Amino acid sequence: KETAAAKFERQHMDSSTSAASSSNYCNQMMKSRNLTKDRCKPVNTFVHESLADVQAVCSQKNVACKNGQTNCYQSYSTMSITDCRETGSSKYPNCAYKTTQANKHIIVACEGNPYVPVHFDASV
Repeated sequence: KETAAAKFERQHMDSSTSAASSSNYCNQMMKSRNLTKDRCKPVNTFVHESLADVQAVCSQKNVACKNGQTNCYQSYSTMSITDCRETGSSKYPNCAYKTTQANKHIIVACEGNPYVPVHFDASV
């Protein structure tokens, strides 16, 4: 089965664009990345940075995750991100999202060896 690390990349990485370029970015990306296959995932962030840079966060500022776990890390730098949030008109299988571009620090949880991000916690 797909690894947690691979799932992170699939759900959260978009190194191919520097930012969302239209209001349809989330609609298209949530679909292409298979995030609307079983149900509409309600919230999802895409990170417009190199994978290595995001992987590096695992060696940055240790912080408790939202749920209390202590394997979260906050980026020292802001990153370009796109927040995808389901809209009022979203109705499975026609999931609809509002696209929001921002530059924020990201908080991810890391695991493994190599120690890499496996979950997107928050943007701050």
